[PDB]
Amino acid sequence: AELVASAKAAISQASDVAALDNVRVEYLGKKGHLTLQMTTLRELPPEERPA
Repeated sequence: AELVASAKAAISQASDVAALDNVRVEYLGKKGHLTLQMTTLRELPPEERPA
C-alpha cells in the first residue's frame, strides 16, 4: 500500500495542524469529510472480498 498509504500520511498532517488551530474544530471536522471521506470510495473488486 504505497499509492494509497501516501494518502494515510495526510490523516496525521491534516491533524499535525488541526490540533494547532485557534478555535475552528467542527469546521475542520468537516474537511476530514471532503479529504477524509474521499479516499473511501468507490472500491471496485466488488467488496467480497476487497477485503
